[PDB]
Amino acid sequence: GRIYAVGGYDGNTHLNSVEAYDPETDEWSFVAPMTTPRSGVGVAVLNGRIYAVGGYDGNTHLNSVEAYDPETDEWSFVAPMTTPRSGVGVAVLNGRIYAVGGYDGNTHLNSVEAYDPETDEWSFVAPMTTPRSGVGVAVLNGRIYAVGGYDGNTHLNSVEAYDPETDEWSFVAPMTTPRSGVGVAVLNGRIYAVGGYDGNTHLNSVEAYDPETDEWSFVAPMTTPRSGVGVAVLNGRIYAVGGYDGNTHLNSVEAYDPETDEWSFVAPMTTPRSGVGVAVL
Repeated sequence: GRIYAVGGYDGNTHLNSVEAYDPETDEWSFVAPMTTPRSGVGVAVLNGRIYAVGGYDGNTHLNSVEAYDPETDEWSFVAPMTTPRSGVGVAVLNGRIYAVGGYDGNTHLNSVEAYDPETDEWSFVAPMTTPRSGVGVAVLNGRIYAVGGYDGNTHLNSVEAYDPETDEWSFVAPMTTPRSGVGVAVLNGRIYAVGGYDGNTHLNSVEAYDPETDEWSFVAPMTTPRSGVGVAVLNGRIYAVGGYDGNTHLNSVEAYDPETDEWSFVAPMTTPRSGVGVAVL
């Protein structure tokens, strides 16, 4: 019932600090920091633990992975991925964590690795067609969606969906606007693509995907443009956390109500964070 903002970049330093948001009180507080600073980190929740996957520590693109236990307020390393990835998208489906795309320091990646917490092992699955760093990933009705990103040459509006029964990626309908550094969340049967960068502009626009019609539509924009934004869903609202508006790394946080189609500000974090990972536990 809390939102965790993990790592990121405050405009001067890559962060290992972590803050947690309580909606009952509308306040952020620090929890235990990670061992390794990570911006462009992917964050997933599985079986009562938060996983911080990859990222960039200011000198190295990371293949290491840390797990947070809220009962002990402790981070521990688990098995590393084979390939280092910053700007990686992370999703959980059927008891596995998927690390999707990213950048390894030399190459934008279309490879995908899956983590089994019981064996503490990563293994490769089918790669996507298009390489994507700064990709947003979400899970809806048994599929993983890889949304937008940057392939090394172009900012992408294409979207691919992964079916674990067939181990295959397939394109679905593209967004209207290309977005890298996009935040993606699932709420009430729709995927929301929040913010990002289209190659010329940092975005405050938001598009919603309905898988029944295979169509994207614009919804209300946020007040502040945000690329490198973290997005999470809690108690029926979507939270857009931090990011970069084109001039400033942000500690502000906006919440979206789909019934009113409105964004409103909530309490800001203490530390500005772009390239931040966000998850709900």
